[PDB]
Amino acid sequence: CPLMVKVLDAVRGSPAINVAVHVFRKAADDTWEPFASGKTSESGELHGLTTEEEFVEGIYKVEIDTKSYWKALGISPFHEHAEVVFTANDSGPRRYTIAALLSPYSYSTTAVVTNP
Amino acid sequence: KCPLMVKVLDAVRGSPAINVAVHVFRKAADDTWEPFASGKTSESGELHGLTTEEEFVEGIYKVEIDTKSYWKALGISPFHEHAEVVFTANDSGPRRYTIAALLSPYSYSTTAVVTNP
Ligand SMILES: COc1ccccc1CO/N=C/c1ccc(C(=O)O)cc1
Ligand SMILES: COc1ccccc1CO/N=C\c1ccc(C(=O)O)cc1
Repeated sequence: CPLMVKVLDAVRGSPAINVAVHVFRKAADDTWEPFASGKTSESGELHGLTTEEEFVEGIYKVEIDTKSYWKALGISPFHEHAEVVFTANDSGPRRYTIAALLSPYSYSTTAVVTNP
Repeated sequence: KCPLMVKVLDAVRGSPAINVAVHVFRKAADDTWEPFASGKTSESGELHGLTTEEEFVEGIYKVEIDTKSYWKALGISPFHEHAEVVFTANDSGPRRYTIAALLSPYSYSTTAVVTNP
């Protein structure tokens, strides 16, 4: 599993459950092509997005649909979504975890890039 | 100018992030991202004067902060291409917006401070 997404809720102190996540890969004409998607689990995680074979070097965007998460909770949000855009690089470690910490008017994201 | 301000900080050096390029886009009727304004952060890490209250109408706006180029100029190969901030503005009338971003090579944070003039 070369790409995992983990989402936490800074208001409730919990995993962010049932958050839609869409991954795109940038195409040669500079548009964003759909690549993978899912909803976070009860642990706030989304696994199984891609395989080592398909996750080749390139520019990827992970959109986390934060507005619909906050709206379901009755909390006014600022952002439409959180976007995380990065280049995948074969010279580095083999596993990418995109972690995001969500608040109604703020988010933080970090990448944890590791080698099993 | 006051309707839209961007402030960028460097969490490695404990300093403003100076000379950072910022591009603002606005979603058009055809759902594409139309250029709206751009600039660079000052020596205080701040970018003022991007727009006016008249020009900054209701819409969906995207503030791209070109963090990758900032880090490369300091010798660091960072994770992210940019920090993007996408939001609906002025849906309940004009507001002032400060978009603050705190940068590290493999992480960023962003917060919005929204005031009613
Ligand atoms: C301040 O932390 C930030 C800031 C920005 C983005 C992410 C984080 C935290 O990442 N969390 C990781 C994590 C993993 C498992 C559990 C668990 O076992 O419940 C809890 C937490
Ligand atoms: C933990 O703080 C975060 C987290 C995310 C994004 C921004 C910040 C800080 O910016 N906020 C306020 C601020 C204002 C002026 C200065 C100054 O130039 O002295 C420094 C800080």
